[PDB]
Amino acid sequence: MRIILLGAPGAGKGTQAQFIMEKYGIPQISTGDMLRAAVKSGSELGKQAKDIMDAGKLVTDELVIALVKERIAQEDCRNGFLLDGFPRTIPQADAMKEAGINVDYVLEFDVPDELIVDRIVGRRVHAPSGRVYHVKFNPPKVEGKDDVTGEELTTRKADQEETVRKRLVEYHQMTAPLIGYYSKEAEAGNTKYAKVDGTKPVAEVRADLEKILG
Amino acid sequence: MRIILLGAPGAGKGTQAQFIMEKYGIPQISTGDMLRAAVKSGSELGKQAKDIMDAGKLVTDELVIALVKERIAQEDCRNGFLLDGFPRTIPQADAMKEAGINVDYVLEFDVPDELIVDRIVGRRVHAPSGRVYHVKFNPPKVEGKDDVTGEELTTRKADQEETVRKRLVEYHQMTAPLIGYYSKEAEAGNTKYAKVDGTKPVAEVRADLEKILG
Ligand SMILES: Nc1ncnc2c1ncn2[C@@H]1O[C@H](COP(=O)(O)OP(=O)(O)OP(=O)(O)OP(=O)(O)OP(=O)(O)OC[C@H]2O[C@@H](n3cnc4c(N)ncnc43)[C@H](O)[C@@H]2O)[C@@H](O)[C@H]1O
Ligand SMILES: Nc1ncnc2c1ncn2[C@@H]1O[C@H](COP(=O)(O)OP(=O)(O)OP(=O)(O)OP(=O)(O)OP(=O)(O)OC[C@H]2O[C@@H](n3cnc4c(N)ncnc43)[C@H](O)[C@@H]2O)[C@@H](O)[C@H]1O
Repeated sequence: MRIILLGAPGAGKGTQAQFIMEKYGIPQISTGDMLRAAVKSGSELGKQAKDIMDAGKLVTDELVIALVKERIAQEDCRNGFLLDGFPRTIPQADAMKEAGINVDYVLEFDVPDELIVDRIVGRRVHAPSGRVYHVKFNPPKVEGKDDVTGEELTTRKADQEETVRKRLVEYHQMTAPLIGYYSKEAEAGNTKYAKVDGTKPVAEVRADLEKILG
Repeated sequence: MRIILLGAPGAGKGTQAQFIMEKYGIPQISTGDMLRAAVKSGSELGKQAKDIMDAGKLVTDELVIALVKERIAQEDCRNGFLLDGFPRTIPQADAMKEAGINVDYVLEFDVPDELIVDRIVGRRVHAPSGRVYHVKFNPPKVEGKDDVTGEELTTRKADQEETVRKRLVEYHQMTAPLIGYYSKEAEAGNTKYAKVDGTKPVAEVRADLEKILG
């Protein structure tokens, strides 16, 4: 099973990735988690990407395409994978298509910009694992603490409203066109395409996704 | 309590780290000590680090970050730790930030560049214990002998006028920028920052630090 999750930065796609990963027994390929992992490790890519990410701008297509192509070629992706935050540009999508990679499902999460800005104020993360919570819509079982390690949660410096708005500008200009890209691919018989209302509660979005994927 | 010690080569951070460990009950995390321990074991890391350290050069960010991650995951760091010689580059500091590793205090040891070659050239060590002396400024009770074991003191290969001068240059370009980095973090309320006069006698510097740490 191969799946692409499409949606605005902050729409909640990553929260639903765990449910999908367990359903098909497939790994999550999140370019955001992978770039943040490079920064935490002190890799050369981490050194190159940090300033770009802090500016709320997209990392160069060539760097991300090479990172994803290497990740997909690994053993744990041979029986399927979930792309979460990739592709984010028409060149990233064309790179995968030209390489001969088709997916089974493209799932779009629709959430308006102002709801995202309001929502990200409450985003709290376990930086080491990438586990994400929301103080109100998806709270940790213990306030301020990770459910698995019990370690203090953090607020990403990149979640300042100004940087949230810069990411949403990049999204509408460079990423929103992938809705038409994959709707066309679905009409060509190269994938299935479905859209969910990401404004609903986490449990309701999960059930909608369960009905689409059966 | 979590503390970072910043300072020019030979400023006396390691000397003061021992008193902060004994007094506040938190472990000293010395990247230099951990690398030298790899050399003493004959590990692959020790094999790759020995000549870099002996030339007075910095070991790769990725390697030191991994060493620190493994050490601070141990249970003896639950209630705090002292980072002595880490971070030493902006990528190491950004790695800590991305991983949500907050600190309570950043202490900068201020010593003029003119005093560095003399501070390092006179350094003598008792490797098995970590005891450090200076032939003139902090001498052993018996010339050339460890005060507790009577074992001969040794001189690190990097503690020579040639290397030390090359260290102060790499220091200006790669490590000195952490002063502004943590001064900016402290101005944002993320840590307390304090400058120490490192030219004062060992006992006076120790007093200045006890006043800051409480
Ligand atoms: N392909 C690429 N090409 C180039 N550069 C790239 C790239 N990929 C990454 N980059 C670079 O990396 C940077 C960072 O990447 P970035 O775009 O920030 O990636 P990310 O942080 O992994 O993804 P999102 O922020 O979109 O997360 P999400 O909203 O899908 O899910 P979340 O669980 O957080 O959910 C959000 C919040 O909402 C909450 N929530 C979730 N579901 C619901 C719900 N149903 N109702 C209410 N709240 C909900 C959550 O708890 C949470 O608090 C980019 O800016 C760029 O520089
Ligand atoms: N994060 C990292 N990233 C990459 N590579 C890394 C790394 N961490 C380590 N490495 C690698 O490992 C190597 C070894 O690192 P490390 O073991 O820390 O050695 P170093 O860098 O040469 O030592 P410092 O410059 O930190 O000296 P200090 O400030 O601790 O002074 P000291 O207390 O000794 O005192 C100096 C002398 O002055 C004397 N003295 C001390 N205080 C006083 C005082 N107040 N008055 C007079 N004399 C004093 C002492 O007795 C002594 O003789 C590095 O060079 C690098 O290759």
